[PDB]
Amino acid sequence: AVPGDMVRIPGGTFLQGSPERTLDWLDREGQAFPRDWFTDETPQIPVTLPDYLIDRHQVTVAQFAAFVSRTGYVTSAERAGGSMVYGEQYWEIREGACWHRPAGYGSGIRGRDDHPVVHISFADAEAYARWAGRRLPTESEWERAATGPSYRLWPWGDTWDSRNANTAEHTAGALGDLDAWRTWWGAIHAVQGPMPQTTPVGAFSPRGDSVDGCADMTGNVYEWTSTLAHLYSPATRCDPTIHLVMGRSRVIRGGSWMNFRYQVRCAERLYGDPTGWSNFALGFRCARDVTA
Ligand SMILES: [Ca+2]
Ligand SMILES: [Cl-]
Ligand SMILES: [Cl-]
Ligand SMILES: [Mg+2]
Repeated sequence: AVPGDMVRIPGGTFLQGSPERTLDWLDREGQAFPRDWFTDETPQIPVTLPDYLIDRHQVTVAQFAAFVSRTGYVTSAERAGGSMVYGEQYWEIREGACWHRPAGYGSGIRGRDDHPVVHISFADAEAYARWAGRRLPTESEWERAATGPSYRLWPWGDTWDSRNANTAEHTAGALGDLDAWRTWWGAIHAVQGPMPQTTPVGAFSPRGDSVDGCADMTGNVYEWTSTLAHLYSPATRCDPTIHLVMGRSRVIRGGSWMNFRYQVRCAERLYGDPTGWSNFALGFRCARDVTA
């Protein structure tokens, strides 16, 4: 019935999105991003779902390599010659970056095959799920699995704990101030062959886990959903760059090792170009109906 590597999310009706008092609170917690960077989570909406299955972990390097080994699959990033990595200053195209060269030519997996696979395009993700006899999760399925049957900021509750997940809150906390974290980000990314900052799937289990058992629904890597970017209501108004991708980008969830706490909440929405774009911080996990 239920594959040992998935968990059953019980059917029910939940409130998708984030309430006004949460947005107010993001205003007040000295967050850079203005209010209209979070309004795409609003208004909350009643979403009804059946029981459904979702992977416990993100797809690992090792699992994707089995897919590639058996099928010969070639990823978008390999056909293009490159993929995106965040450099010293901004996002950059890195020649040779792909799932097995996560920092480009001169890098490799180096025994980190229990980490989530990255440089996965939307089509790379859909193809692996087909092969596995599964699919991507919808955004609704993803958020439900993350927040639980009632609303909460992070999968473990409403109180932040940098020890519960792979985010930049841990690393900045360890370096002592936000100055020292910027100075660090400099010194590592200055060529210096950037050490990967992903973590093995399930490394922060069980403390970081969601109520239903999903691991790493916070931080580590961004995750594709199958959902086409859409507003929760026709009157929602966000930053123009967000309307620009409405109706064409696919929703990306969960934040990444690079994010701080406000960009890795259960309800946070990101968006990605589904036509052969990928980056070194973006992977996925699968879902499935209870009955294929
Ligand atoms: Ca967002
Ligand atoms: Cl952030
Ligand atoms: Cl299915
Ligand atoms: Mg994530």
